[PDB]
Amino acid sequence: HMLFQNVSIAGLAHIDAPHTLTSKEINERLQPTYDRLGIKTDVLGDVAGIHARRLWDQDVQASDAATQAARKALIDANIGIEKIGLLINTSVSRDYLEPSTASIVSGNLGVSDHCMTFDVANACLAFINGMDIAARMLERGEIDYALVVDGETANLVYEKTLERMTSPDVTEEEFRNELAALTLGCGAAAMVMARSELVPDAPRYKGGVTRSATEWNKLCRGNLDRMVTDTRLLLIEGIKLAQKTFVAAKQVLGWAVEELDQFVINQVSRPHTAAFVKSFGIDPAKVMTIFGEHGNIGPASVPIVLSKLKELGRLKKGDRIALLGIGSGLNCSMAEVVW
Amino acid sequence: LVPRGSHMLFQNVSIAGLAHIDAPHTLTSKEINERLQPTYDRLGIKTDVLGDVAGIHARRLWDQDVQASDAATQAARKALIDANIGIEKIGLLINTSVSRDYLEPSTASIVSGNLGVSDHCMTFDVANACLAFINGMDIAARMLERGEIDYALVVDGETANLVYEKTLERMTSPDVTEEEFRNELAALTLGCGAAAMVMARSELVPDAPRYKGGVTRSATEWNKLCRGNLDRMVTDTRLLLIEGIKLAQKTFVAAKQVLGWAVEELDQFVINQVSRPHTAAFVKSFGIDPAKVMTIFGEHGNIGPASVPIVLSKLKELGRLKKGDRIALLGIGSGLNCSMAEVVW
Repeated sequence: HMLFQNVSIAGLAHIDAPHTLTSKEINERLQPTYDRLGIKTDVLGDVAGIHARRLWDQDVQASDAATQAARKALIDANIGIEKIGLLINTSVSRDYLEPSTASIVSGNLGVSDHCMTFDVANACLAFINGMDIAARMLERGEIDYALVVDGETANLVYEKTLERMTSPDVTEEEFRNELAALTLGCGAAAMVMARSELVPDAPRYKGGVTRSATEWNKLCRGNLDRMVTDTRLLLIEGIKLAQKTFVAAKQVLGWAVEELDQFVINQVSRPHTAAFVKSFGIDPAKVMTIFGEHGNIGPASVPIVLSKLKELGRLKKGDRIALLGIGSGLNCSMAEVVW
Repeated sequence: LVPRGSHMLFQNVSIAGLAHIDAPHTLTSKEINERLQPTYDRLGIKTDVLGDVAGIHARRLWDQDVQASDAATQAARKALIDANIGIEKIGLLINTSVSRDYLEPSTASIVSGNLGVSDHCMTFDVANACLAFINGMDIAARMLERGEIDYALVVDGETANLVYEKTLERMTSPDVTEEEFRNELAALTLGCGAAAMVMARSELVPDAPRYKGGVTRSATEWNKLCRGNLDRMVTDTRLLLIEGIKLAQKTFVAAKQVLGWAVEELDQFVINQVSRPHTAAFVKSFGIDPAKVMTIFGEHGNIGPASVPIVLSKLKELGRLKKGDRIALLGIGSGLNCSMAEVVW
């Protein structure tokens, strides 16, 4: 109905974590347990389509990775830290329960005393929610520039999920609900959003829609050491929810699939992506994918994909870009960017 | 005569419903002190640091199996009754608690699923230590003002059971050091509780309190002062006090400019509930009459972000609030962050 008209994307950056763990290396470590429990499918490589993921140096915290992404994004926007009025952290990974990881990143950067900070959590949709929050403050004139940051760390989840499941007493069906933890990846991203009158040639964020099906909130449940997931059910219901969200997006954004130049989606696995593409009848050329080599980087995967698109020169002035997230909740958000 | 700007204050946003839940089991500072007494003896501690210095006589706890979502959900049902609306009217639900069931999904999604929100309802969590309920209120108010929703729930359930249990064990260790004992003591001032607020477009609830918003300042160079995980909170209460008050004084200069505030013109100050020295420092630093600052930490401890709406609900329930009262909401949270916002009853 009334879209955002003066919110721009002034800067955008991602960080690839530096250590590679391949699914071949994981599978060798788990072969005993694959054997002594009779499993013959390579679930990571063949079903999920995840061949590697990246991990940080030890003791990199979420705040550290978010800080590194933030600095890059500020250089991409060509602004100093003193112009930032809002810093929102959207990661699943968090240094503490308190304070917010946002305050830590904000302190590492040296934001001013006018800078407002807080964290948003919402599984793989939180970056888009963070963008939407920021847009609302930009539009109203509360701030000129915002940082939305997201660092994800899966190092501990790998150490405990693995070392767990390689021990003498390891059972099953457990296995199928925990191997999903072995699809997770490390990475970070950041974006600088701004009032359009400050950065007139920049991409524009128009906003979007959200629909929910919170009857299914038990399906995917993650802490520091463990993620237990029902992958089948998440997929199917996720897609039904997305179809409903797409009817809303038609109503508020004038969306039809044939007019969108890119779909930037949260990156989960080959079956999640194929089912999305097949259901909606989307040309797969419009859907870049990174999970083969990075796994599932949660809410950072959206901006990481967009930033990769930008750095490869795939995005042209006037491109209509759909940002979308299907996340645990279940929740679905779809938003537009005009490049 | 001279037209001024709104200073970015919210327009046409109201408070339609408000409620709190008190946790059921009382844990007295007398009981805690009896358990800490051999450690006190060994460290030479001769004063009642909980009851006499902090001013906390008791706090409440839930049962061990109560999650943040369960408590929030009970507060939310009460707030919806107070607003006289069904869950179907809610277009936004924000959970603001420090305590959380999981890292994902959001605790707001659990609450929402418990209450049966519709498929139009947007949900997510906000985390910002003791300021987050106000941050949630602001976020919802921006949506309400813009006309995107009619009603929002801001909810907050706090559970301190685990922190109590594990702190008391570490604090009674024969090998605990003075510095660790001092660093962890503040965790024994925490309390359990929950709150929830229904916010609405003012045209739907014409006689309801109005929420104006206000101003925020930060000092994120002090982000190490109070750090907490699921079973441990470490706090430098001396610099939190000093640097908190310094941040508050700065935020209050901004409030004078945007809200027109003067201490003499506010009917109540609703502050996050920390301890007697923090409250005495705040009141003396600003010259506030103590009668206008209701305190619940004496019997409930520090309930984090829920403290602000719990105090507001308890003022409401006591009949301390009258139409036209100018209520200052002031939060100084770990970070450091400070917000000062106005409600006109």
